Amino acid sequence: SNASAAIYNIDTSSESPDHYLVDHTLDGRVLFPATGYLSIVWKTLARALGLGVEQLPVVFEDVVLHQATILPKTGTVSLEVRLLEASRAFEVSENGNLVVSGKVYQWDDPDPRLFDHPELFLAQAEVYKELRLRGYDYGPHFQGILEASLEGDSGRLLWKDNWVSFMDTMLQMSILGSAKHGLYLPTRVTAIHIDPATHRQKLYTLQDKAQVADVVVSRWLRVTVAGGVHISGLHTESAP
Repeated sequence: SNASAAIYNIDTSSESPDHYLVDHTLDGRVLFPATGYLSIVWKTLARALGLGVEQLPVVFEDVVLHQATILPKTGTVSLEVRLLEASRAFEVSENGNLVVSGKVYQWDDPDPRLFDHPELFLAQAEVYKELRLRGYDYGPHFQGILEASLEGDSGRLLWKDNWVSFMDTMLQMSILGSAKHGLYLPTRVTAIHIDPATHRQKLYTLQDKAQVADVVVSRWLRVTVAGGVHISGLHTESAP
């Protein structure tokens, strides 16, 4: 089988292009987001195919997050992505330790219907007050929920050409309508489908020139859907 690999050096200090990750700090620890792993794996697959990420509709299956990755406040940590073609597998490691595994492959015939649904709101500040009370201290670059219903099953997400923070605000919504008390971190995701062509068509502009997308959470189907992203079967565990 063919194999491919790429190494991403993550620096969060004040002059780094990845300084925005300091706004993903949970109970005082800077944690690399689960959706940051999705992003670097997707980039590695595009790089292996000679495509841009926006040209690559993609499926993830059976994503398992084996441990959290703390980020350093100075210097760098290096995350390595390896892909194996025949099995469609990927692995992410850090200093030889396995961090994430699963399957990833191009979505050969995307179905735009996956991103549609049949057809009392909290403002942004109250949303992040609610998340703060539940234990999540997101800073401004991760405050992408612009409004959400009191039940947490619909809302609007900001789009800033950043797939990491956009998909993280989809996980934030799922947490919003939860009966769980306290801080919970992802441990696995059954499937993720991304179609950038649909994403571009789902975006719309508010009066303030902000590009946004509608988000819904289905308790019945165990899915969260926004723009061109469909997340199925999220599971989480308690953290201190």
